[PDB]
Amino acid sequence: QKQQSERLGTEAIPKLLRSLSIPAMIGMFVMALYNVVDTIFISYAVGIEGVAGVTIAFPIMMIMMSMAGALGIGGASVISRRLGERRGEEANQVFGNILTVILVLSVIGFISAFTLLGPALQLFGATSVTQGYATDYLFPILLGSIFFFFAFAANNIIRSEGNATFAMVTMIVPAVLNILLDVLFIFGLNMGVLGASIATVIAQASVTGLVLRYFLTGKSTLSLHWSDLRMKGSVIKEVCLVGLPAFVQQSSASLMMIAINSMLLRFGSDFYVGVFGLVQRIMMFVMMPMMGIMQAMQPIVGYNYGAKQYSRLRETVMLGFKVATIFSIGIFALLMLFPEALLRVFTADREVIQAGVSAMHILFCVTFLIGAQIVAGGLYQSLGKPKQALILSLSRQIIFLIPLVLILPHIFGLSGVWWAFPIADVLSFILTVVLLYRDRNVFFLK
Repeated sequence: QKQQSERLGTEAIPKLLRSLSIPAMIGMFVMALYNVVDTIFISYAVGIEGVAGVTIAFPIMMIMMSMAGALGIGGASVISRRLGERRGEEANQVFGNILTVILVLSVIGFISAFTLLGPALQLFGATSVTQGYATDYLFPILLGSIFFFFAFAANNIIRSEGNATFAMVTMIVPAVLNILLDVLFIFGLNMGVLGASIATVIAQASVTGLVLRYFLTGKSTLSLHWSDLRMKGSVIKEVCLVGLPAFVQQSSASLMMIAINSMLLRFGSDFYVGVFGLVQRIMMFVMMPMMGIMQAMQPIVGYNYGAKQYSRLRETVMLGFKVATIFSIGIFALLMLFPEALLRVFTADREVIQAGVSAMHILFCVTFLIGAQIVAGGLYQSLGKPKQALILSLSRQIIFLIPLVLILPHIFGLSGVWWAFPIADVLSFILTVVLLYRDRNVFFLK
């Protein structure tokens, strides 16, 4: 029991989504800019040798943020399941008792900087150039670590409460900084990668500075305490309980995309890694749309399960599906008519716009099914029962995907690239259909 500060808690619900989504949408977008407008730099004061540095580096960046993401999400879906179900101070408790595990790790990485950095970095496709570059990238970022985690903690708790707005600002603002701050070093000076990393730390510094305000200074939205508040919860088990699938879901891809990257270092030393690199930020970018609609119900479907207005969550959960679906067909469409024009950033051969878009064609007559197949994922996760999402993730990500790339590539072709995806997802979907008539309880409405 606390003071439910302004935000909402008001059940104004399908503008609770309206208003909630767009914030994510926005900075989610913005910061995706930073990529672009930053890497396009790293593709200058350095060439492509380091554009690859970055990209090898990457999944090690993700190896951390996943753990903290868990710990983040956990927080959210705890702190939502405990603000309708109004344990208003269990909240206060959690928050800090996460900051623990964080500042625990914040150091595991400060350690691992001065440790497992190189060991693992060289441990696949180490190109002497790129080696040094990705080292030069990863070192600072870990120094380093703290600002980083706390700030994904922050941005996830504060959604988990309600500030999608102050969110924006946790994004918008590295972003703006992390351009001008790059230009500062990267081109402006000449500290390239070596210096883009120490930019993107001074980024994540000058936010944390600020989230401290939206947690201490006129502590905003909700329960937030700071001298002894946290020690080491018995809740730790409650958060890892949650995040359990949450961090699976990254270490699912992340850990498998070390592979596809390091195996695409054995053929294409760099030329091809900078096009892994690229072909991502169009998936994720044109994922956002969905991603962001997701993070709206992160916590909406949060204070209403709780002990609150069950009648008004199906309203979300239905709506939530509903929207996603129109942006399912959405992305899908424009994914399949403009697959030229986006293969005009890829302008090379007339066989590059051939099997280079033979893939980008009926690879994605799945997309339109993905809407729910990923909405599903939030509403086993906002409702801290991440045991069926767990079951659900390792379906989508591994147990059906590799077994089917494997069952195709044990000779079947660069079709074992095709069928291995469009068909994988569908079972994830059909399964995710079942996962819901499994509970005529999320949607006990239609």
